Amino acid sequence: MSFPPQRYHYFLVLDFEATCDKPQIHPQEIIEFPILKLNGRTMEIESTFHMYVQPVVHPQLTPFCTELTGIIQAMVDGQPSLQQVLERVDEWMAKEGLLDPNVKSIFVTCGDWDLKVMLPGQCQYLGLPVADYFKQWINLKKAYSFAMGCWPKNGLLDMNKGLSLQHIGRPHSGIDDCKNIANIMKTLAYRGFIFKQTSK
Ligand SMILES: Nc1ccn([C@@H]2O[C@H](COP(=O)(O)O)[C@@H](O)[C@H]2O)c(=O)n1
Ligand SMILES: [Mg+2]
Repeated sequence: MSFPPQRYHYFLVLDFEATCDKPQIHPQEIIEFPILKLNGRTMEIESTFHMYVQPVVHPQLTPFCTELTGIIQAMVDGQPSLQQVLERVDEWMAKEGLLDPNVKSIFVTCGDWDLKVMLPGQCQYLGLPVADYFKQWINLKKAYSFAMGCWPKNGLLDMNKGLSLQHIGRPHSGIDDCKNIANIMKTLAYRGFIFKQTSK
C-alpha cells in the first residue's frame, strides 16, 4: 500500500541549530528555528516557519559554530531571542490551523535531542513554559528502524544512503536538515510505513 492513510493530518519537521564550540559551549542556545509543515498523507511541504535566533548567554558565534552550521554573526544579530521566536511559532501554528483540537499534528525530529534536551533545557534556563505541542514527537531514527528493520549509524546521512536518496542542501543547516527529514519521510510512506509517536 503506497502512501497509506496516516494517523496525523500534518507532520511538523523540526531541526534546531545551536551555539557550539570544541570543547562544547555551555549552555547551548538555539540559533536556528525551522519548521516544515508536511501534508499528513503525501508528506509534501506545504508551509515553512524559519527564524534565526539571537543567542544571549554567549552572544558571539564561535568559529566552530559558524564553520559547522554556516550561520554567520550577521544572521543572528538583531534577531529576536528564543522567547519571542516561541511566540512567533505560536502565531504561525494558529494561522496554519494547527491549534484546532480536531486537527492532529506531531513534530518529527532526527533524534530525540531537539525536543527532549535542547528546547526544554533552554526554556527551563529562561523560565519559559514549553508549549504542549512540543512535548510529543517522532524520532525519525526510531521510525526508520521499524520501517527498514535496521539502526542507521550516522543520522540523516545514513538514512539517505539506505534509501538511495541524494542529500538535500547543506548538512547542519537547520532548514536543509528539515528537507532531508521530509524527503526520507516521503520515501518511507511510499514504502507503506505508517508513522507513530515515539516519545515517551
Ligand atoms: N559535531 C557537532 C555536531 C553538532 N553539534 C551541535 O549540535 C547541534 C545540532 O546538530 P545538527 O546540526 O547535527 O542538527 C549543532 O547546531 C551544534 O550546536 C556540535 O556542536 N558538534
Ligand atoms: Mg541540524
